[PDB]
Amino acid sequence: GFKQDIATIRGDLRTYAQDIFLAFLNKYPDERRYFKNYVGKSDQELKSMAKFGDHTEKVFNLMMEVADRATDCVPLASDANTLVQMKQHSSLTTGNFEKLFVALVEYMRASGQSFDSQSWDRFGKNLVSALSSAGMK
Amino acid sequence: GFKQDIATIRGDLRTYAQDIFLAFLNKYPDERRYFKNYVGKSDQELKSMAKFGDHTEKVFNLMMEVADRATDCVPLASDANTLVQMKQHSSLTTGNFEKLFVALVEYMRASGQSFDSQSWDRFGKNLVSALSSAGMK
Ligand code: HEM
Ligand code: HEM
Ligand SMILES: Oc1ccc(I)cc1
Ligand SMILES: Oc1ccc(I)cc1
Repeated sequence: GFKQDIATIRGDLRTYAQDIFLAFLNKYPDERRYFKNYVGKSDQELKSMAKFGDHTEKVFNLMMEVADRATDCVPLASDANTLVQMKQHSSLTTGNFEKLFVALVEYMRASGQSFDSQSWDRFGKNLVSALSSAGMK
Repeated sequence: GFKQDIATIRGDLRTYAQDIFLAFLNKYPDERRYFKNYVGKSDQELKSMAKFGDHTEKVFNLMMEVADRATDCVPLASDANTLVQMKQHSSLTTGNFEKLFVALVEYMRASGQSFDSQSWDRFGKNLVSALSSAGMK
């Protein structure tokens, strides 16, 4: 289930993080406008950029912590507040997060691993609801 | 064949019981709802809970007794009845049992080991038939 999925991702985090983030960017190419220097590059080009791996790993490090601190796929209010208040997230709306979790869930469903994709969908929705409660537009 | 598979499983009953049960919960995550104590725990956390190892082994011990008492993968009517009348199974249907056997068969096929998976599938089918006759919804 969900808790074991956290351990699974953590066991091979950089690989999962890059693959999920690439799934997100490829499904939603216009989301690249939030990032510098990602446009005009193939998956393999991005994976060789030193910033790409390091930053995607940091995102998913924190995403896994938020998932881990959750109860029944409900994140902590303080974790949601952190995500809203981060300067790097100042221009974002909940829709950006919805798209990320659509891509993540689709990746899990298409994978050869036994992810509890429904729980990740629930977590994504609960996170969006928490982001809204915390004041994200 | 089937008789040897019983010997293989019995030889390391705790490991097989835990592995097959987790394969079941992973393939059918909604089934975890029946095990309120296992909700939101990692596989490793589960393995450290006395009742997880104890009760899972006891489940598979009984499964092996039913298996061994069968003739050509046809279980005894009395064994089917035991499973239906158990208080712990009061809210279950034959669908819960088919799911378990689907996961068990997939586990066997995915292992490198020479399980008689076809026989286990047939045993599952025959047991489900016997459960319905014994009154299971
Ligand atoms: C639960 C989901 C998310 C988590 C846990 C998260 C977390 C983080 C973290 C920890 C960083 C710092 C990375 C670093 O400095 O190396 C970061 C940066 C950033 N994030 Fe988020 N983030 C999430 C979702 C999103 C989404 C959906 C977007 C936009 C579609 C986004 C846009 C950005 C941007 C533009 C930066 C700074 C630029 C960059 O790192 O390349 N984040 N995020
Ligand atoms: C042939 C298949 C099965 C056998 C032989 C079997 C046998 C057993 C046994 C011996 C116990 C008592 C364990 C103990 O208290 O130590 C038990 C309990 C229980 N079983 Fe079944 N079972 C089977 C299938 C299922 C299925 C498919 C479900 C539903 C997903 C289920 C749900 C439960 C629950 C909720 C308990 C109570 C918790 C526990 O004491 O383990 N069982 N079963
Ligand atoms: O650097 C990154 C990578 C992925 C995400 I989602 C946000 C920022
Ligand atoms: O305690 C348990 C474990 C596995 C099963 I299947 C039923 C009850």
